[PDB]
Amino acid sequence: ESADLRALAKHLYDSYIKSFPLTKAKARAILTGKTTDKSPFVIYDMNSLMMGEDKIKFEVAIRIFQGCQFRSVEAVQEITEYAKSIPGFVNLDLNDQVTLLKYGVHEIIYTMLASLMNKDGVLISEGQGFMTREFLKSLRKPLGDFMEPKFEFAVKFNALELDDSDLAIFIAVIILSGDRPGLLNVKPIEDIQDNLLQALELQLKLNHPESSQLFAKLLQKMTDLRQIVTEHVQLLQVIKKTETDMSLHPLLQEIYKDLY
Amino acid sequence: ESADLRALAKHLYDSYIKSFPLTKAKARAILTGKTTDKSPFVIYDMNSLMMGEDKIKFEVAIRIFQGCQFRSVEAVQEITEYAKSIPGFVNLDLNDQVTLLKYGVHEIIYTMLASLMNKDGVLISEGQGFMTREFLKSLRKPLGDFMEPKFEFAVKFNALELDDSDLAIFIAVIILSGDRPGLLNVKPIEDIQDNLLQALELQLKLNHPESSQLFAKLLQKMTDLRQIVTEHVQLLQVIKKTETDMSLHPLLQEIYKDLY
Ligand SMILES: O=C(O)[C@H](Cc1ccccc1)Oc1ccc(-c2ccccc2)cc1
Ligand SMILES: O=C(O)[C@H](Cc1ccccc1)Oc1ccc(-c2ccccc2)cc1
Repeated sequence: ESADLRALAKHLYDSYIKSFPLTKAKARAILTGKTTDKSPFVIYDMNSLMMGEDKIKFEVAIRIFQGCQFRSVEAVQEITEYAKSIPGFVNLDLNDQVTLLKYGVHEIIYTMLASLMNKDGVLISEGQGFMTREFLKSLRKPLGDFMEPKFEFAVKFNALELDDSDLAIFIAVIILSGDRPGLLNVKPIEDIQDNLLQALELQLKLNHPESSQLFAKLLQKMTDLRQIVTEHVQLLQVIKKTETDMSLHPLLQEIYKDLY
Repeated sequence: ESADLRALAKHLYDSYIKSFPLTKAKARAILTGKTTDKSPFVIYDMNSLMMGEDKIKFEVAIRIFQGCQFRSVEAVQEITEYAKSIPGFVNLDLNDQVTLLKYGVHEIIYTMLASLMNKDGVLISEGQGFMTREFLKSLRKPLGDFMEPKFEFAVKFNALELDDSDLAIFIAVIILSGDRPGLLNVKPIEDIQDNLLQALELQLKLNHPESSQLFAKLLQKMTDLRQIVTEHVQLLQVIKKTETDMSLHPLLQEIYKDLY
């Protein structure tokens, strides 16, 4: 039933657009900067970082880690809004909604971060700035280990050349994964996901004449994301046990884990 | 040894001032607004909230809860910086530093929030605005329950009339509490705290001729703070189990608890 699968595709796209201010279209407009309006400021050394403070909405590694922490609090609200717009979702068991969002959230953060990334760096500060990969690599040891797996993921992911209409569906599919630990009622989740998968396959055929095997490749990427989440959690766990400077400890995370 | 206890008092005061941008002196200057420069905008109904968006750095209840979430990520860094400045602290076992900060942090957030509060409301947005207690009480049910215990604590706490020099020591004493669960080496912590307690008693005698029993009253307040943290955690735990709107779930907290 393809009228329905198309209507669902559009519905997903319109909520994505409402929920997520910084889209792939916006990010690529800057990176393909014909639109010189927002030609981004390039932070490529300590010098240009220092100059860039007087023209962006801002130990450099600590700043960056806290930047990630702040971004997570914002991203959760965006993702939660979008999740609620997925037909069927708010009708699920309250505990399953929680479970699905809990595991979906970081997988989606990295999916969307890739929109801002290429092999040379990442857009920062609502696209105002471009921070160089080699600049990041030159910083304090833990920073680099954190970013490089994400870059590597993003280079392979971006070579699939998805647009925002593609991403809306992919992201919904991720949320509606019926194999999350602790799920109570798996069949209704699988039902919604099966229908989302068909909507995704059809969308990819329509939007991509320049490639085949895009659907399969994309489903492999949902597995890769689970690995990236896991490596990330584990780097943080090494820091928690071994880092001697308390300002480099996550810590808010250690508090919510143990006290809350 | 009172030259030392005074030098320590000053050392603590200077780091407090470096670590914490918004002080009690600043907050009281606004609330005793002879300095009309920053006479705060009063959000006292929905109408004045709506007008106040066009003159402050900003469902209203969700905005407020996320505001608290953002503030926590900022506060942890301030508090960690200050903790490191307390003589003896960075020489403790790494695990004990972690433990002390983990339990100290929320107790200090509420201690300092009181600086912004009176029985009629709370300073918001770096003191730019004053949000009314009765306005908060009129909002969505969970909001009110969250704030009222903090107001009640803050009214009794503020009636002790401490200044920033007093607070610096009190806060250090809190961090250096030797009864936190999981501490490895308790005696060195107790040693530093005993000396901080003397510095605190002497400070209070010198700074407060208009009251006696201030030291005792203040130590009772360290126990009260533990209750406020506990009630807070428990309200969040009720929301996690019973709230049907996912946008009203903490959730970042649920993710760090279960996945990290
Ligand atoms: O785990 C998370 O929620 C975020 C996820 C994220 C990763 C990259 C961009 C945006 C978000 O990653 C973090 C990385 C480092 C830290 C952190 C913060 C302070 C001190 C040390 C590490 C916190 C979160
Ligand atoms: O627990 C915390 O870290 C903060 C503590 C805090 C409380 C008042 C002012 C500043 C900080 O309190 C929160 C209160 C509500 C929420 C929250 C966020 C989103 C959805 C529901 C609740 C998060 C934190």
